[PDB]
Order: sequence, then C-alpha cells, then structure tokens
Amino acid sequence: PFLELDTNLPANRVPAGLEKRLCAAAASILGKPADRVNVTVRPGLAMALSGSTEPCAQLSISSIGVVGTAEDNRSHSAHFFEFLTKELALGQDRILIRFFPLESWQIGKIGTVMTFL
Amino acid sequence: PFLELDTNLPANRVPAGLEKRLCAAAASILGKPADRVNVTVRPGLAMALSGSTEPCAQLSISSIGVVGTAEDNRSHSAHFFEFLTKELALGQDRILIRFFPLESWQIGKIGTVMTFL
Amino acid sequence: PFLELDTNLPANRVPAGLEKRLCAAAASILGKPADRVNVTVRPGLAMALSGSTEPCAQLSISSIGVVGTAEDNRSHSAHFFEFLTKELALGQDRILIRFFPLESWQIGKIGTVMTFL
Ligand code: NA
Ligand code: NA
Ligand code: NA
Ligand code: NA
Ligand code: NA
Ligand code: NA
Repeated sequence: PFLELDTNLPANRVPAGLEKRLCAAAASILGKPADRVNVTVRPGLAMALSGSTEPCAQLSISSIGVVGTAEDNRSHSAHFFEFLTKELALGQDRILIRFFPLESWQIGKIGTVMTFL
Repeated sequence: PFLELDTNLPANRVPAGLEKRLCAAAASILGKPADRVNVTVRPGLAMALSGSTEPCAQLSISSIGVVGTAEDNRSHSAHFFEFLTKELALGQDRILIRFFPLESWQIGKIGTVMTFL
Repeated sequence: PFLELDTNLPANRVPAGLEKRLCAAAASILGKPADRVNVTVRPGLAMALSGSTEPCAQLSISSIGVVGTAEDNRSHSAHFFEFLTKELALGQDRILIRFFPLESWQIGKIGTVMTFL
C-alpha cells in the first residue's frame, strides 16, 4: 500500500518514528505485510481543512484490491482515524482520508511493473 | 473539494493567508461551501514546468460531481487561473491545473466514508 | 507529462539540476517534448519504503495516452529506474513508481482545458 500524509503540524510536532508506526498500522488495517507498506509524511505545510487553518492532516491510501468498496473503506477509515487522532493529538474533525484503488500495470517496481512479477 | 498547490516560490513569496483565500475562491468557483474546501500548499519545492525552472505552480482539484466535464472544467480553469496569476504574481504560462473526480466511497470523514453520511 | 518525486534524501543530497535533467529523461522515455514535461521534487520528507526508513524515493508519472498499458509501462519503468538509481545514488529496492493516465478534460492550461486546445 502507498500512504501519503500532509500536515500543517511542524516536523517537531509529528512524533518521532510516526512513518514506521504507520507501516505497522496499515499492515493490520489493510491486511497486507508491513514490508509492503510505503509511507510519505510531508509536515510544515500551509493547510486549511473545512475552511480552517488550525492543525490538521490529510491521508491518501492507495492499494490493489482492498480500498475499492464503501463497506471496507468504512472499516479502514475507523482504524486510521483512531491511529492518527492519537498520534498527532488531533480531533476527528481535523483529519480527512482519500482512498485510491490501483491496478498492477500502474506500479513500477525493480525496473518493470507488477503485472509481470 | 480538495485543492493541493505545489510551488517553487519560497514560502516568503507566497502571500500570507493564501490557503484561506483559496477556500473562498474555490467555494465561489465550484459552487460548494468554503467550510467544505480543503487546501494544501507546499512551497519551496524544486520544479520545472514546460521544461523551465522559473517560478511556477501546479494545482490539483478533486471533488464529487463538479470536476468531471470539459465544459465546466474550462470555466473552473479560467477562474482559478485569474486567482492564482494575481495572488502568486505568475504569468498564465507558469501554472497548470489537474482535475480529479471523486466518489463518496473514496472520502474518509469522521471514521467512516461519505457513502454513509 | 507530470512527474512528482518525493524523497527522504535532504535537498543537499539531491544533485543540483535534477528537475531539469528529469525533463530531458522523461522526453526520451515517454516520446513527448521536454518543453511539455513538468517535474516537481519534494525532498527532506519522512519516508518508509517497504517498511524501511533508509534513503528512498517515490515517482508518480501522469500523461495522456502513453502510461496506460502494462507493456509500455514496463519499458518506461526500466528507463526511469536507470535514471533515478544513478542520479540519487539509490538501489533499485529503494524506488517505486506509479503511473496515472490522464484525459484532455482533466488538464487546465492557459485558463481553459486541453479538450479545447
Ligand atoms: Na496514496
Ligand atoms: Na480495516
Ligand atoms: Na486534489
Ligand atoms: Na466555475
Ligand atoms: Na504524476
Ligand atoms: Na519507454
């Protein structure tokens, strides 16, 4: 899975090690191995969420097969909100998530695409 | 709506308050409330646009229902170019926009997805 | 084409001029002019790739017509991995690429969309 987290919290208000802990969290939530989770955190940005510039965060989650239905994205959302509200000390009104299905031909790995791996 | 703005202008050449003013602009252009607009600005990046590294900016706009047609994206583009050229002191050759329709099952909010809200 | 490169290498470990050289590389690989290539590099991020926080990079490539098949994305992947492993001094295990087809109605340019240009 690919997770991208944008936040207006400065880097020194994003707990040390968050990107590693988000791999373990995404593994348990999405049912994929932690060693296939990719996380990118971009702190210190200028952000408004719901029209407001108080601390907030946006997460994007992309994966093959598991982020394409409303019923399973509802479950994934509940778990990622519990992880992020606690780690970032943010209320649930200050986080949004977007889910993006991917296909094997879209993923470049080791100089080829996943269709051939 | 979700707006993401990447620019190679340093933070001190992005006018104070831009992320808030972009919520008001996106509300009027897209016909959605300012308190449902989310803006992320990422300044100080290394960018080439049309092969050139002079100051530039890229905007991505994602929303349900309103960014899926050429005719209405033409109108949205005209208005967002007027806003960004003036705010960022950039010529129209130095900005590009991408539009991305979203569905309700893709948006995680308050620990569920918008399909159930 | 639009290329976005996220990396946990600090800016001073991303060779000067990379964004310009990536325009020339993408032109030859994708068969589009260098003056229609757009590159965004976001260094200094916090990243885990395959569960590990050692130096790494993620590239996203979006274009009309040329990034929609497994067979041609396999070729594009091979060439972009050769360019990035050498430029960033990274092993092939430390880079991933995602490919995203775009349509003309999604691209805002000069205050309109590409459908009308
Ligand atoms: Na993602
Ligand atoms: Na889940
Ligand atoms: Na967007
Ligand atoms: Na409009
Ligand atoms: Na891209
Ligand atoms: Na190629």
